[PDB]
Amino acid sequence: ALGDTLTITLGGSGGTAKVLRKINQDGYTSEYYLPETSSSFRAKVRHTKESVKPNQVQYERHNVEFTETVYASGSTPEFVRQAYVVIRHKVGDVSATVSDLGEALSFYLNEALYGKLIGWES
Amino acid sequence: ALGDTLTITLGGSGGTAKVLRKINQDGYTSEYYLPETSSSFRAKVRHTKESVKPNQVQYERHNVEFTETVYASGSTPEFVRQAYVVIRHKVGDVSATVSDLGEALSFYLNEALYGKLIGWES
Amino acid sequence: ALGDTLTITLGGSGGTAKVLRKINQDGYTSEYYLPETSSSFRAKVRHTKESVKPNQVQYERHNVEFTETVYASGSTPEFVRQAYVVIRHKVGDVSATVSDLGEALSFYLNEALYGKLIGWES
Amino acid sequence: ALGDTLTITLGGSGGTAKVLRKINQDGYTSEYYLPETSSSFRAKVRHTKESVKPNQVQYERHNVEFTETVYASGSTPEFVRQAYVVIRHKVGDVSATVSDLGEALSFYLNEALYGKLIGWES
Amino acid sequence: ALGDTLTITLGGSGGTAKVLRKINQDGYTSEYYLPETSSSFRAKVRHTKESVKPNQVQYERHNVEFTETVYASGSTPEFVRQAYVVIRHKVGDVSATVSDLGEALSFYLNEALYGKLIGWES
Amino acid sequence: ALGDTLTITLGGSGGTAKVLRKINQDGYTSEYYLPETSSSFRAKVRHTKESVKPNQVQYERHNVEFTETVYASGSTPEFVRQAYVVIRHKVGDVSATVSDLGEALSFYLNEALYGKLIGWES
Ligand SMILES: [Ca+2]
Ligand SMILES: [Ca+2]
Ligand SMILES: [Ca+2]
Ligand SMILES: [Ca+2]
Ligand SMILES: [Ca+2]
Ligand SMILES: [Ca+2]
Ligand SMILES: [Ca+2]
Ligand SMILES: [Ca+2]
Ligand SMILES: [Ca+2]
Repeated sequence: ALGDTLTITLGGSGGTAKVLRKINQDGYTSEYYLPETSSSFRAKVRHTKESVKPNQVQYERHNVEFTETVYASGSTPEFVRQAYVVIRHKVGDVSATVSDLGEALSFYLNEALYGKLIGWES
Repeated sequence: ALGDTLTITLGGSGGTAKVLRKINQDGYTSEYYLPETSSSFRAKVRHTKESVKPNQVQYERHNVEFTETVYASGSTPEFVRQAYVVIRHKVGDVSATVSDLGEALSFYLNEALYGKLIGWES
Repeated sequence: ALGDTLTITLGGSGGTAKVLRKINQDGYTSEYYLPETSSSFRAKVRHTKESVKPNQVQYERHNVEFTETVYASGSTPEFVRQAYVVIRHKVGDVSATVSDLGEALSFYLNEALYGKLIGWES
Repeated sequence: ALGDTLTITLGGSGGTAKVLRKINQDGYTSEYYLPETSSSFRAKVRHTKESVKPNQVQYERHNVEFTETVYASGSTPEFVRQAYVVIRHKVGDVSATVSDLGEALSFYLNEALYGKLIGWES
Repeated sequence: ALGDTLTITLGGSGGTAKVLRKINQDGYTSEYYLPETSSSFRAKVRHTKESVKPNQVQYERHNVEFTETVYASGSTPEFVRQAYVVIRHKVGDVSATVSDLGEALSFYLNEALYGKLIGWES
Repeated sequence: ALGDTLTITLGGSGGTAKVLRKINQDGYTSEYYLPETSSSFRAKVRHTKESVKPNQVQYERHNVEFTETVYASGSTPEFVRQAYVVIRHKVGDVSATVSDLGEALSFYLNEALYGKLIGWES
């Protein structure tokens, strides 16, 4: 129950806000979508357990995903851009400590690191 | 390159800083390590390319993850925490748009979003 | 979106108004309902997209459905009345032109023409 | 027996009227067609029963569809635009109600609705 | 289409307020959730139609269910506490009468009566 | 040990009073009855142990139901109305918090909630 719209601000805090709408909601998941003249945006949210095992620990998994598709033009076919995050932690763990992670990762990644990553600079 | 030491600031800005070190670099990927008495920190950065197929678009993938492990104490067994992201785009795509999408995804996620997401809100 | 309530004005403009309520949402579909002592109202909205084929044009379908149900009384058994529309167009098409075609189809249909169509003359 | 020409006013009551001509009349069915420099129009009208089998109500069907095609230009291949309505009701039913329903549906659909469906809102 | 949040006031009117959130609603049902340090709240709403058997009346079930669970602390293991209501009526009945019966049931229940029932006096 | 007469006020507070009479009580169960010219009223109360599972918590249930019957009149056959609630919790628990949960459930249901719930809203 995050809201009726999801706002995507391309270029970080730069600007160019996009406001997606629910399209679907099933199985603790959500669909967001919005089309434009030359492309479209899609947002996805999921939650899930892992299969129970006799004596190993039980975990829960979360992820969020963004996707953009650009329609074919000229002789160039159709292609998409994607970007998503995942979090995995044990059942019953402390919320604040797991929240420290993920947030640390988000603070880590910024424009320069994204540029370096694009350059295969491991 | 990307640096010899990586800093993880648990809790985002103004938090506690942990510094890792290079250990290995094989198979287009590199990993970082830091040991401690009660737990440890590890990081990996990897790049990969999907196989060529006679007629479809060719894509590149970037993945970055954080892992934290807690050693068993008393009755409590081993357990772990992770959090990672992936970026996927076509080989010839302009880098700036991919960077902008990644910056948007980074900006969206923050403490309130992580709390709600742990709350199983979809 | 589309609102929580859906209004049917039986008999076109200036007629009798019925107000259905949403009661479900699954599989990219929505359903509306209303109880009556002698009948019942349904309303359904469905969306669909065809899968990808090697070299073909990809299409999507939009459907809107109205149904009337009358409970069996005396000798007369159960029977229903129904009326629905469908829209189909390609993934990257321009919305405005499809909308204009839909407006044309809606404007062509009217009371006298329905009375003619029930007359079996092609 | 609708007439020797069928008129389609693109954009609803706005303007841009097209005039098709009958091409055929076979088996309770009719066709209309009109060629142009870069596109064509076509309309069809059909009526049918259903297969009978023991102790059920017997039903009727009226179908009307609009079809629009655009010829290949440059790299972009051919594609079509379609929009059609179907009416179903029982033999011997009262005509005025079957028209009041159906004309209510015609009144419901307009610019805003078609925009919503193209937006995938349900 | 109840709403985006549910309010539970423990101890009847004038008590402590608790706010639940959407997590899911697929099969005409709904489910709510909220976590706490030592407990969690869950609320679920269901609709169902009883099995059809020829030449007999048709009925409808509506169910509303509250659950509260407390996490184990030492020797004491998990244990749970729920209270739920059910309403059954025939299809096509009058809403007002069923509502009045339910209101009478609700008005009969109160502080003293729950104390008596938990006192086991038949 | 409730008493000799149970009062049902159809329509909640300020409604029409109906006084029932005790008829029987054998197995920790009690029921009340009243006949009428066109209907009939009945109430019941039950208590029971849940089955004992080796090395798990032990639970007990309190149940109460209202039933309303309308005799066949001409074409219309027999039909009935009901409304009942159930309480479950473990042995040795504190009665007052359980009363509080029942109080919350009872306070939630009222005019509007019943009106919307009978409309199949979920
Ligand atoms: Ca930028
Ligand atoms: Ca924090
Ligand atoms: Ca190496
Ligand atoms: Ca009319
Ligand atoms: Ca227009
Ligand atoms: Ca002919
Ligand atoms: Ca109290
Ligand atoms: Ca759903
Ligand atoms: Ca009332």
